[PDB]
Amino acid sequence: NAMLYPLLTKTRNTYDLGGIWNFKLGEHNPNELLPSDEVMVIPTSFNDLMVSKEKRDYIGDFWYEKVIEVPKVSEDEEMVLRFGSVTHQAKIYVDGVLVGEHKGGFTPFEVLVPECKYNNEKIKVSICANNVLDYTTLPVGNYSEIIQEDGSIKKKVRENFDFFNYAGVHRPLKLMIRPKNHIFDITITSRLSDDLQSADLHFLVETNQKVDEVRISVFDEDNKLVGETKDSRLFLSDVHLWEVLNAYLYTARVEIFVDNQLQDVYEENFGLREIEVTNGQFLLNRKPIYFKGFGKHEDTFINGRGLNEAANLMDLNLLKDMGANSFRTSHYPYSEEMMRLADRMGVLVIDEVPAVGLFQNNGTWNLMQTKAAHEQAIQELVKRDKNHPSVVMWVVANEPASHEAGAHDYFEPLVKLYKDLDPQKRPVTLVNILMATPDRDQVMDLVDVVCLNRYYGWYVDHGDLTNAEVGIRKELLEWQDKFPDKPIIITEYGADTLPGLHSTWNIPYTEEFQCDFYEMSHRVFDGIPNLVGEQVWNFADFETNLMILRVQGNHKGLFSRNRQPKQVVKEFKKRWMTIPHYHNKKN
Amino acid sequence: NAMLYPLLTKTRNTYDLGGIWNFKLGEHNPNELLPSDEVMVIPTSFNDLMVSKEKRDYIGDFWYEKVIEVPKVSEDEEMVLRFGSVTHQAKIYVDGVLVGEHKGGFTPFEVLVPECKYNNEKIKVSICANNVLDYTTLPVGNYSEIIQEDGSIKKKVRENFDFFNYAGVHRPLKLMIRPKNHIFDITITSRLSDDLQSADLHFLVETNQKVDEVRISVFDEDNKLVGETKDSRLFLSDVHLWEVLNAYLYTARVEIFVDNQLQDVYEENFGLREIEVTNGQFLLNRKPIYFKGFGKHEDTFINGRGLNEAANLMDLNLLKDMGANSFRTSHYPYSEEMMRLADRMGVLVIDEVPAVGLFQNNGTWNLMQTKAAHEQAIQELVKRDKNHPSVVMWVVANEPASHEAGAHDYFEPLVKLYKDLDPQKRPVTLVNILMATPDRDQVMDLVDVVCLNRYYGWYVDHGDLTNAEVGIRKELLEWQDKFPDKPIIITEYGADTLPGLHSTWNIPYTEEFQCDFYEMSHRVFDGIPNLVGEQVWNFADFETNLMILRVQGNHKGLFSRNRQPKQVVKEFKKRWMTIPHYHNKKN
Ligand SMILES: [Mg+2]
Ligand SMILES: [Mg+2]
Ligand SMILES: [Mg+2]
Ligand SMILES: [Mg+2]
Repeated sequence: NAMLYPLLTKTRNTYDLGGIWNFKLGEHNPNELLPSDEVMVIPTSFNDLMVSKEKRDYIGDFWYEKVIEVPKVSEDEEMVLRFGSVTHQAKIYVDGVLVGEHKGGFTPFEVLVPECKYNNEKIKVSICANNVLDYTTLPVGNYSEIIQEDGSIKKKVRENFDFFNYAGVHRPLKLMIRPKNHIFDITITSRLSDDLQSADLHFLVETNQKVDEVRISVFDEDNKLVGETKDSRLFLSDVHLWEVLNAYLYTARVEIFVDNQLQDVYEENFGLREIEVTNGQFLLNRKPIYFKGFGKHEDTFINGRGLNEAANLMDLNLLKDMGANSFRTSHYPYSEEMMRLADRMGVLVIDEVPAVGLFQNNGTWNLMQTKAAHEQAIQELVKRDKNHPSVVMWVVANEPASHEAGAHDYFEPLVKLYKDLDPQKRPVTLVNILMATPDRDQVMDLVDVVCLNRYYGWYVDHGDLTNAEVGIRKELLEWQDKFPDKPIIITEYGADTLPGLHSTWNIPYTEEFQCDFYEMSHRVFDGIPNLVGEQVWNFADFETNLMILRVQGNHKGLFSRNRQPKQVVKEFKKRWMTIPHYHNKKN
Repeated sequence: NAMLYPLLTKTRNTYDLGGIWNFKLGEHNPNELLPSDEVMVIPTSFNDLMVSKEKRDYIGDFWYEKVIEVPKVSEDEEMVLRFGSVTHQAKIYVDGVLVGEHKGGFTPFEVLVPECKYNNEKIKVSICANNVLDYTTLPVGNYSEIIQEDGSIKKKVRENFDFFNYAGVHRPLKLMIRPKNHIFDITITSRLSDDLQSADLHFLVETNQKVDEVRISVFDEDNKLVGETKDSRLFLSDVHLWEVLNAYLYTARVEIFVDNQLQDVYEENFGLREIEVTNGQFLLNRKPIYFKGFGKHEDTFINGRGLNEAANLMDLNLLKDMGANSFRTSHYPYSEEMMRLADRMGVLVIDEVPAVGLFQNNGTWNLMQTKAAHEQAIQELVKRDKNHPSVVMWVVANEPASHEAGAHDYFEPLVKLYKDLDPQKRPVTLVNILMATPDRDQVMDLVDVVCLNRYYGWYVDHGDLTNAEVGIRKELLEWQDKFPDKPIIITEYGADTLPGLHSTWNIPYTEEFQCDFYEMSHRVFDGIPNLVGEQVWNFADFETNLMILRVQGNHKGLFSRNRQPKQVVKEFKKRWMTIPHYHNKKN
């Protein structure tokens, strides 16, 4: 498939197809030439590039089209289109001919270009993207159609989630020339010695056709050979562990040979680190970890949900400076670029599928037709990210109706799928909503870590921190009592805060209240032995749809959308730099 | 004169003439009836009540007029109009007849209503206010006239000071019925015993005609008689001192008798407290005091420079809560209501005449014709405020050209005037500008306390706190060395800060930089033994005129103009509540 990150090797010619494409919101015949009347950038969200609300709110098919000159392709090579993602659905066309299709707006997929065109001068690539969401998609949307009484159908998507339905081609599109017989997947696992000084490496290299020899060379951060094998197994000594905010990455250069000549070559990075959840603790390299960080969003001005590597590094640098150590890919898999960056910077990542909105506005599980999309999402995510040492936990869903009948039957095989697919068998969790109190919830028994989204003082007991403190402490103790050996992580807690709003009277929406809210929250958290992590909502302000509770988007960010700090940022840096990354609160 | 605060006694009927007056910007004949086409409130600034810039920027004569019904006036009584102030100049008319005049917009004055009208049904009061400032007025303005080539003269005042030229009747106007033979002044002094348990009280009661007996009764805060005398002197035991943020006020009920019957009665409050400047220290009740507080302004939205008692109490409550203890009446005498409030709340007050702008945009002292206005300002201020225990120091000028030739000759008799008029002989100071470095300044030898307005890091070394810290420390040590026994007080230091502006890179105008600026400043201040006080500029944002350095007024306030706090307020409360009111930094 297309799990492997696009690389430039001697056997793989990878070209970027980013830039300006002919664009159109509406119907189009791919047998016809899309004019240049409207253009659009790849990669980016198209929404904030539209000046009018009408075109910004567009729902349905929208087209990208461009004539691309064909490079040299040899006899033993094939040519594929590798999409980082297309949001949400896509049909791919080459010279008007349907050639590929994908559903899900946050996972990569590749599409084969017909071999009969490899000697043509040019090919026309048409991308039929679609941003419709319903009860069969992840994330879940409320779809509806209304006739404008002009004879036309106007589509509308009422989001079942708290973020703007940004759409377009958000991630790099690559034109890849690769051998027909190539490496399509590489799985790297390791068993650390008792003294943590040695490691037993296992490699699973998958090819689409037979090969005579699989040679694997391992290089350290000084690019020095530390091991080589033809048997896909290798013992290492004097190893250097991948540590929190102190990353060490090895490189596995995988070469396949046929008839004593190079067939294909690929390089996959990996890190040596151990993960275990036991006795109400989260262990990294056999030491108790305290999560400090953020729930994030792929969201910036202009680009919307589009990839911005500079934004990734800026955010992660701010994360490091504050004394934080982790973040969650809420509420969808982020770019591969972000994951690889997290690997390099030693940042812990809670990896998450777009399973948000599984909640009817009871009887949620008699209406959700998301099973197929949910299974694919888990399969794609694990296959894409399993080699990332930064990935330390999987999320099966964010705030589903886990208190309703049918919830357990829905999630039991999905939790199992994570365990079966992941070669590291990392802990999986479910991000719990406030309606599902310990007594009502019927799904948390399936997961390894209890993740809670709680807003005592904002949603419940609004502006009443006194009564809020009692409520949050009361429920946290209930969770600890119901699951005595499961670690607890707060994955969302915050208060909307507009920059410039001030008061001496602890007023919600002001910068002072955000400080007060978090100060109260932390006082409670520190008294719960099983609470091993705190991730705020959100890192930065982000765009949402139109509703009365949203004051031009979500303002629960510690930073503004332009990455400028709010008053509370200074307070978090004090706390997070006092609490070490390795912090045992069992003592 | 009109030094005594208007009171309601059995011999004094005091009526408030506040409310709606017929108003007109421009020429008017007081022999004629001003129509009600335009109206204006007393008391308030008229400026922000004008919707257009033209009328708001008006310079010249503007009129208030109202027909007022005459109350009962007996044979031995007279009727006067008592203005808290009129800004800046005023001519008062009764039935079209000129009857009083005053120059100076921040001091009280009374005007006698002609006795031939006491039996009339009504009288017409006309107030010809004027807001022109020049080189003969305090504060100093740059006056100019330009012909609009329509045949008319347009006047313009270019302020020589950093605050908006708000004008109008800013303070209560009273209609006072009093005996012809009345008490027109009361001076209260006291000598504290060596054990601070007793006090020798001296009273100087002034009447305009002869009286047979002056009886003075003294009551404590429980309204209990603690002493009485006919000889204007009284010894007190078990006295209760007036303390910083712990005020104790006594009341002197003064009665004058003629032929064994009551002629007039008035009550004047006073406090028992001792002040002395010696050995680089400011002593209150013989203990080293550390000033913590603000340079302020009589400034609020809507009312402008108009009296707002609620605003006074709100500000003083904020002052008390932060751990502060003092403020300065920059740059003009404030309302009597504010002074009396400060007496009640135990807040230290640095009292200041409108001597701001004595600086040519060298040769300042060959152009300033302010001597007469300056002498009157000192006379009026001392006579009005000498009995206030809150008043602990006088200011002779704010940022004058004290480095130019002629400065010493100008200020020497003015400093002397303070010492001669004030029965308590309180310390007097001069607020020094940054251009007048210790080597250049030729006036600070005259004063008892060195007051400095310094902006290292904002005006000099803008956004360079590193080089700013060196500069401020260097000069402060020079001042301490040039005047080894004079206490130093920072009367202005701050940075413009717009609410909502944020950055991680110590950027000027942001809320973070304001914190950084003050943090650096305090580090320096704490290393200077002779520095006995810190007063920030400003307490709150305030209105100024139009110039490129002013982003809609002055934003150096710790609070916004609506009295909402900025980020730095929290930092000041921490520091000011750690440093006691009585704090000796000689140790
Ligand atoms: Mg909460
Ligand atoms: Mg703790
Ligand atoms: Mg300074
Ligand atoms: Mg100190």
